[PDB]
Amino acid sequence: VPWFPRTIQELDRFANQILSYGAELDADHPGFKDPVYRARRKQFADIAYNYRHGQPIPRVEYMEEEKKTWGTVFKTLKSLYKTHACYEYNHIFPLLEKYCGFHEDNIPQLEDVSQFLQTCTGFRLRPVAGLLSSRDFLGGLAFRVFHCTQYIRHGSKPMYTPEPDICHELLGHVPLFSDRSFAQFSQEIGLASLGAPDEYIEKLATIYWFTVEFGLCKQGDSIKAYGAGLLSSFGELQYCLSEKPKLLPLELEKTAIQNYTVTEFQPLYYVAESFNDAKEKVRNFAATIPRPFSVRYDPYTQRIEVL
Ligand SMILES: C[C@H](O)[C@H](O)C1=Nc2c(nc(N)[nH]c2=O)NC1
Ligand SMILES: [Fe+3]
Repeated sequence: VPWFPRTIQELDRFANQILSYGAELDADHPGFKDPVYRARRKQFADIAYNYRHGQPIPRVEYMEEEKKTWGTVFKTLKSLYKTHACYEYNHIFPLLEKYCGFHEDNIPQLEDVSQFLQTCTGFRLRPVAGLLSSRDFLGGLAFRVFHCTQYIRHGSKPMYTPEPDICHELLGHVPLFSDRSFAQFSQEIGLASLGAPDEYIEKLATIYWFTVEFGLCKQGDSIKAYGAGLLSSFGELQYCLSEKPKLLPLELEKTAIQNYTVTEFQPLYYVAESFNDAKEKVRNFAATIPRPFSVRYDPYTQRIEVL
């Protein structure tokens, strides 16, 4: 059985296991030829590297150029939310603007966003350097911990990022983690991953892809976006609710093995009935994963109980 954290503090073992040679080092990355950007990214990476569970997340003074990039992303995406985003998203967005500084001229600090999430559903953020393995990333969800990037995409291409960046974390993920039902759903994915065989970790990562990242959900007689990948992509958010893509009901035995690529708009999306239902489906799917035990998270002591 693969090792897995049993206490929320044990998530600290993660920072010592990310891909050390990240996307920003690639020749085609938007900021590759910019040495200031490179040092700026290493600076955020260092903050994540020295972070330890329990500490407040360091505040960072963003530069005028970074604030501009965020402003561009914020304003163009905001125009789509009232009509394309699920109810849960629009319900919390005003509070985020009011209490977390979500505005075109201000990049929210992760500590404030984390405290806000903790008050809503007990979810918290932890700054992360680069890409964690799926096992470690999903594992954190079992503790209602979301590993979040703090850096921003290069200013030369505000509408493009080959990786998650702070605009994607805050405008895409954070609002759904504010909802109790979604929080419980995400956590169920994380619980399923604890000690699971690598082959199932990949199946759960695919389920995660088709829900948390690119999920569509029923809302009364309508359909809305809730996946963070869609909610932070201006082009795909509009495309996903048009007649072009194919839509199928969320069905984990099929979803878990569906192939996808991360470079074009998704040709197929899965539609959840609701977060409680997706949660139930994950729970059932998790029972099929060969694990010599069951797991339960105890929020009172922040430890995972193994049986
Ligand atoms: C999205 C994919 O299916 C999978 O769950 C992962 N997501 C992420 C990851 N690592 C980071 N840093 N951020 C993510 O959003 N590793 C694996
Ligand atoms: Fe994401």
